[PDB]
Amino acid sequence: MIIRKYFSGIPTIGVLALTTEEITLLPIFLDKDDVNEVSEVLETKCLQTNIGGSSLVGSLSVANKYGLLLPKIVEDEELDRIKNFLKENNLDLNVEIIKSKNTALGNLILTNDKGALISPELKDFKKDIEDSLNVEVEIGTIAELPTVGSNAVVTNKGCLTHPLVEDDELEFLKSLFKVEYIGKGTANKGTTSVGACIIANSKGAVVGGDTTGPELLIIEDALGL
Repeated sequence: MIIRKYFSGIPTIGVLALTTEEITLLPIFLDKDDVNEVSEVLETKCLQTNIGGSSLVGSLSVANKYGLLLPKIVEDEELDRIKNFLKENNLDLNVEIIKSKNTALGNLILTNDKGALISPELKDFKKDIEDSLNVEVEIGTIAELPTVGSNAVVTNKGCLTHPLVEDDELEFLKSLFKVEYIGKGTANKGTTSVGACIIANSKGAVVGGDTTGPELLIIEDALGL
């Protein structure tokens, strides 16, 4: 259920990609073998696209079963490409441009299909985020850091956080995301921003290639994989 990958040599999987239970967004530079390997382990429909001209799809965007959030820099051709892919797959999402000055939506938001956590920097966008993602949204941090999407991985089944999350915050996250599995750890040989290193859903995960055996064990347990 879990594979280790580099994307054209880059171990920071979560900056470059995002997934839901149904779709995965990937950088255009990946070859077809890498795309097929990701599609098989996550059991998703994969779209290769830029966002804002960029391959940093996981840092710039967020999605769940209900909604897809894009930054204000998304380009018309990119929006067209994404909506065409959704239409082709009969996927009806709330596609929403979050017009924040900070365009790193994927770094600032952490969501599954049951709850979402957002950086306090995005407080004035809370209603837009709630209406698109169609889940309970709360404002907060992870291990004192406002880049909650960079510092945790969440799926419908489990959640992995930054290693310095305290038990009271772990209980809050477990409740917010309505998951039965949760844990804390590193990826890519000690990186604490585990959301930058891993994409996952309830069916599988892609973890950055430098992730060690002990780390993989903790990731498996935290995500229920």
